[PDB]
Amino acid sequence: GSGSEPAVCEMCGIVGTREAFFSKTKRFCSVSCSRSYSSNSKK
Ligand SMILES: [Zn+2]
Repeated sequence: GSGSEPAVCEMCGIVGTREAFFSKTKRFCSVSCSRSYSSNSKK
């Protein structure tokens, strides 16, 4: 977590830089992907 760590989306797969991905969790490119992976799946 310094320069621009990559955060891959478990839902869509899209990968980006922490400062570009959802700061909330960072695991998903969007909050929807969070409520979706949670309300539609489990890990
Ligand atoms: Zn996504």
